[PDB]
Amino acid sequence: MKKIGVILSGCGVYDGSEIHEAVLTLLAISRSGAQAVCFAPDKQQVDVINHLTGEAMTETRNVLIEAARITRGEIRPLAQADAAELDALIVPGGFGAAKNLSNFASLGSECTVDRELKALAQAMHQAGKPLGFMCIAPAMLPKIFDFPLRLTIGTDIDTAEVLEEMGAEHVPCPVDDIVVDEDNKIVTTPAYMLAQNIAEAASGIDKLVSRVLVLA
Amino acid sequence: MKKIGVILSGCGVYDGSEIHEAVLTLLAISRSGAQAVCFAPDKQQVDVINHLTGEAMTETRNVLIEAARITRGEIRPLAQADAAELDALIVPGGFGAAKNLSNFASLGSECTVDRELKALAQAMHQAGKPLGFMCIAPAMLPKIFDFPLRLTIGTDIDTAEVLEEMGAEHVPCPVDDIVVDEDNKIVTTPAYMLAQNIAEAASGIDKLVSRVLVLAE
Repeated sequence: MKKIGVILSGCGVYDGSEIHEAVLTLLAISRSGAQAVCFAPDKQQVDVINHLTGEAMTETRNVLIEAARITRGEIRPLAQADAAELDALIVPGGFGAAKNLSNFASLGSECTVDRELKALAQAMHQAGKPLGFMCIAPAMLPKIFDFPLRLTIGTDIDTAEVLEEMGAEHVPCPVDDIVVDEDNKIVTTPAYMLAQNIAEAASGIDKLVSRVLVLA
Repeated sequence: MKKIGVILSGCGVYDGSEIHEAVLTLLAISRSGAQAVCFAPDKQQVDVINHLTGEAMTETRNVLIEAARITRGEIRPLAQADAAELDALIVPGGFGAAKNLSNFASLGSECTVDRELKALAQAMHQAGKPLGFMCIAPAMLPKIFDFPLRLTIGTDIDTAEVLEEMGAEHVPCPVDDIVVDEDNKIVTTPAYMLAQNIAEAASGIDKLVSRVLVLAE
């Protein structure tokens, strides 16, 4: 039974993990007979967004407490993740990826990544285990790995430019396909960077999870 | 495309809509070539639960603002739902169904259902449009319709008895099947009342969505 670590960043596209992407990732893992082992950093969200209006709210929420809603409570602090107990790592998207897992949303090419996440992904890569990042999550890759990688965030020219400025080789990719850095076993897919509906998002995520499991 | 109204009650199993059930419902609607039209009542949730610990929190949240998370902002107040603009209605589960869409959680067989939801369900049924309820959501049916209905919440002995006490014909049903009251076009399935994992929940939910869509066609 393969164990796939799934890293969340809250519960909702604007301040945490993209709910559809996280649930579709869990569905693909389950359908394939693998076990999803979910984590999230135990810290306060950088903000709380009203998803009906798009505006910031005057309240505070904890990343892990909120991410527990997506997993029905089956989640642990990211501090408890151990690369030796996992076969693959997948990071769904959502703005939380650029706000809580890193500060890419505010720093761009000068951002930094959550230290527990960075250490975990580096340990996974040193053991030859596959990583899967989607939507805006791939933007952290050039800050986790100090070596070039072929990746994709879809087709957005400005975002693509920022990734190239960070040293990555951006590869344009439609919503129903993936980009793989074969030598480093890193799989990326655009998901909601381009998906026009949930079925579209699911086609790319299903392909990403499948490739990650094969690599595992 | 058929317009399928999806009613949400918050964002999370313990104090709103079951997130996997709501997303799997949207996935099946979208994959089947139909259009999801989402709503939630604009009112404060009865409670806020820390899903890591299961403990009640000392904060308050709005059902609609939280349900907007599941729908990427694509949702309206339940007051704006118009039966004439919809072809079918589906209510995902989660404890929010028993707390925000009704007070089944605290009143059981003496509960009442959100007035807007009841009215919208009655209007759809009067027009011969199908309804789909899953998990604990079918517990509201005896309080929406004043005639016996064939439905299921799975196999829970206690809950089944409460439904029979409310006048329903409770039909034991596994996670991968559905129960349909054919004369009234009502489709129910257990989802997380029994699912052990998300693939199991998806199996029953896809069957319910497919039957609702056939009934709407």
